[PDB]
Amino acid sequence: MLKKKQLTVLDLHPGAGKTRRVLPEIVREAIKKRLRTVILAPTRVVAAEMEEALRGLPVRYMTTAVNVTHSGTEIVDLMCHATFTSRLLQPIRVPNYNLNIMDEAHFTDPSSIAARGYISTRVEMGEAAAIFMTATPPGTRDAFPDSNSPIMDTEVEVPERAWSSGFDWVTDHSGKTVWFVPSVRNGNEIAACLTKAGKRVIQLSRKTFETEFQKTKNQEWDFVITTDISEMGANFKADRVIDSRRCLKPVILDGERVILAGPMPVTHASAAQRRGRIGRNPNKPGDEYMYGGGCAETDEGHAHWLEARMLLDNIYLQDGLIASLYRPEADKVAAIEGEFKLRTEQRKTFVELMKRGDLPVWLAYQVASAGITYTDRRWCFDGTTNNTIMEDSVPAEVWTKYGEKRVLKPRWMDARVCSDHAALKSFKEFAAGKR
Repeated sequence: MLKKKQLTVLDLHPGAGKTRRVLPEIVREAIKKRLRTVILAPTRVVAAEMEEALRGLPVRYMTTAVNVTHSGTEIVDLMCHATFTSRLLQPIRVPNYNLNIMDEAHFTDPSSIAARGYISTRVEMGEAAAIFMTATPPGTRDAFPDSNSPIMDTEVEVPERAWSSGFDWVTDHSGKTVWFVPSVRNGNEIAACLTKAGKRVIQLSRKTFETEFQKTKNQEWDFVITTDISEMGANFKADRVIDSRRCLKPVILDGERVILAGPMPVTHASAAQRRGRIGRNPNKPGDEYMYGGGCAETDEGHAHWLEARMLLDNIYLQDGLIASLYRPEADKVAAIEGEFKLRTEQRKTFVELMKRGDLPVWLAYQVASAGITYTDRRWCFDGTTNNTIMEDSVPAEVWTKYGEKRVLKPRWMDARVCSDHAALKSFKEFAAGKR
């Protein structure tokens, strides 16, 4: 695995020990061979788990999720996928790692796709080795991979709204269920219905995941209601997964706006990862997977792969060359390598709109490429009437940095800025000049 120009897909089934058994073997070998190594975790939660698996080995944890005093002599760095890509984009020196290990390498957030593209291009160049650890590489067509113990798979209608009857199997169960929903809002309704029926529910989503995931360890619970983020190595002591088999797909319409389409079917890889939360204990056969729809290749045309190209166009590789997407995921987008390359000052704007602004990649790009500076929020208010953002059926309003109350009507509409209450609160703060 460790030789230059190799990319290995470590595709052992979910729970086979890739993270806790195989990764520390790889790391010890890498250290013996004096390979400057990076290890990429999808989340802070996974980063902390890796610390436990790697404990005693000389690894520099480039994350505040781990409280360790470094020796200063580590040649192995560990950070999150997003942090890697972020550091590549910034005017900070990222070492040219000889060995690049991505855990949970199926993650489809734009920064993860971009990190795979950059890594795989370095490997293709003859410069580096890589290991992508995942049970479900791109284009997998098997939603029902092997597991540590047998799983009971049942196709069944799964509620996506509050229910009063007709789903007794949901609440009749006496164990612990992980339930995958397509969005925060849909999870909120299911969670409220379950709470009313006397169940203890924890909700997980990207913005809440570190904090809330701890509750699964510190409190007793009957259901975890989660979005797709729990496909990225989140482990639960559960005996059932309920899977709506649905997700939202960000779609760029006419090059001009982003909508959140669907819900629509998950990919096979997603379904396999959802299912793969259970069946993990070889002493507990008969964990249940209840699934409420089929799979489809909903990553085709999905905005994250175009956003990944926007990131990769703005990462230096060598002269004017630009990193390609990892080959098996490179047709998910119709894009021209280099089309989104920005000049130095617009690039800096683009970066800051993502990092400090917390704006979606696509929307950051629209603003930066328009020649707008990071603090100029006039665009949040000068869009067409149909870009009016609504809050409880009334136009959303903020006080501008000038002190004027205005309706939020962004020049470019990206549905991710108001996908839930939290998102809209954050965007309102942005529009107001508060970050």
